[PDB]
Amino acid sequence: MVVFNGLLKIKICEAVSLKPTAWSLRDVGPRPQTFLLDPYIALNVDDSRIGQTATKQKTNSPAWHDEFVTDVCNGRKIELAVFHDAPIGYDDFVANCTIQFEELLQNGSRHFEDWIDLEPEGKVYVIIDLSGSSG
Ligand SMILES: [Mg+2]
Repeated sequence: MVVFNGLLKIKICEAVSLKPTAWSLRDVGPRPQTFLLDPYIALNVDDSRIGQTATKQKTNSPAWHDEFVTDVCNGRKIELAVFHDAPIGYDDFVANCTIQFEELLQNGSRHFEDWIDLEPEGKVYVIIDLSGSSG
């Protein structure tokens, strides 16, 4: 089990090697070119959206350095989901990663900082601090 009860502070610093999905690519060269996303990361705790970073224009290695602080009640996990900001309609899912509060609370806890692998591709650097208790 293991849940978190307290304040969660997370800084979504930057991502690298983001890969455009076939859908985001649907829109014809006509020359071998690299498609650049307009990415942002959505922060979800359990199944609730906490917020999202700003959208960066034309880059697959965005640097947001956006910080979020939220009160967590019986928190199970954090999900970071990268999206491509579409001009019209729903944004396109790009990649994601999930972090269980249980792994963050392992002896010592309170402060985590490192690169987290995104699925299918890429990685995001985050700084996570917890101020509460496990249970
Ligand atoms: Mg939008």
